[PDB]
Amino acid sequence: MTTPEIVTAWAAAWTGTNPNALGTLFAADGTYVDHAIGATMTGREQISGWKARTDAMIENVHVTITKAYRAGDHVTIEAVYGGHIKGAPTPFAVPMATLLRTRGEEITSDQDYYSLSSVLAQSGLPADWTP
Amino acid sequence: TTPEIVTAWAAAWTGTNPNALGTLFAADGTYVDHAIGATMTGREQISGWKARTDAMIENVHVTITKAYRAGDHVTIEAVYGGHIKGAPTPFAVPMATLLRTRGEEITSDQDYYSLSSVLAQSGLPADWTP
Ligand SMILES: [Cl-]
Ligand SMILES: [Cl-]
Ligand SMILES: [Cl-]
Ligand SMILES: [Cl-]
Ligand SMILES: [Cl-]
Ligand SMILES: [Cl-]
Ligand SMILES: [Cl-]
Repeated sequence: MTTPEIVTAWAAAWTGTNPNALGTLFAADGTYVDHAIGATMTGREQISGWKARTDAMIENVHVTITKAYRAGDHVTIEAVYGGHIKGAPTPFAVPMATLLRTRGEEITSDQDYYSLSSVLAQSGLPADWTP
Repeated sequence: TTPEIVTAWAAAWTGTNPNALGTLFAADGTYVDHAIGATMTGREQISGWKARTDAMIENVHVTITKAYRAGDHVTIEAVYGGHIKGAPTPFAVPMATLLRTRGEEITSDQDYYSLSSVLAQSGLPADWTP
């Protein structure tokens, strides 16, 4: 029912145009893993850099919260991730599952899962497409 | 502490009995595999998804890394492994499974994992389909 503020902040950081708004949420040794793409970042500079890299490749990145729920230091997010890969025929929107581990307000771990096949198919890109 | 429903779900996926998976679900329960894009509703179809998976993949096994419950919601961090029949090599990948429960029954299961990692580990092309 009630969405944790950290979830709202995470979505706003991904939907905005400010890489540091994402990185600042993370611990100094915090990790970020995108399992769909297979990218791994550690620390705020690299994590803010992942928002920057994503924006460089994808226009109009936006993340909306479907629902979220906390169990102790763990937060689960069901979201929709959308955008338009620059140069691709069409945009995409897919469900995503994000698992956070937190310490107070700080994020120590973020894992993102979503269907890369669905992203590419919606986008009109080949199934084996790479940037 | 891992919920018993999580242990049961892993044992169903790791075993050789399709009905052990389906019996865990409500009559109108849903199962979505986002990596492959498959949707099933009801125990017969859900059991059938275990059968279909086993027909395509040898030694399917699911191990629990950690799991947690928030109300009627359970999150599972697991490792999903097996060997796609005919592929050069086996695979093992992390998976995130989101359950919605009612008592012991599962009303919704969503599975997420990297299909690109599955295929790459397996020695299959990136645009490989059955
Ligand atoms: Cl909730
Ligand atoms: Cl909810
Ligand atoms: Cl994924
Ligand atoms: Cl834990
Ligand atoms: Cl826990
Ligand atoms: Cl997925
Ligand atoms: Cl995927």
